[PDB]
Amino acid sequence: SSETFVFTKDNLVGNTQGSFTFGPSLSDCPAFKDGILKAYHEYKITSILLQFVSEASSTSSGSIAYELDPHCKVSSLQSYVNKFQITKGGAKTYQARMINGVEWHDSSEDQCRILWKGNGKSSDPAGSFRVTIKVALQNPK
Repeated sequence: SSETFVFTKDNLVGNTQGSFTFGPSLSDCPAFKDGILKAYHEYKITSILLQFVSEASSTSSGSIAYELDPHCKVSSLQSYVNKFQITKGGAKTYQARMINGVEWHDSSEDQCRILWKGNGKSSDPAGSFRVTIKVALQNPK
């Protein structure tokens, strides 16, 4: 079995900070965590598309850093290596080898985590995330 889920994180402002934990902890996608994940013994998220959609002013400033934590060992963003400029938005596709998506996981266990942290102004709308996950599932429950 193979399935795609799209979910959003909306109303980000310039200093927004947060995380997505992919697996049973993926609160932002209840259809995955409460539905599909309860029907199978094993899953693996084989790819993740992280899109930042800007709503920012042409004169806005700052960036939203994002960090892929493949083993769920990072609690809040520490690496500013990768970032989306708030005025431009951006997109990043993650392959299985980079997101712990090669091995099958028990449906009670989380696979990986994306963290973000903006350095823009809290008063200014930045935009939203649109996240697409591709999930393989097997061994029905």
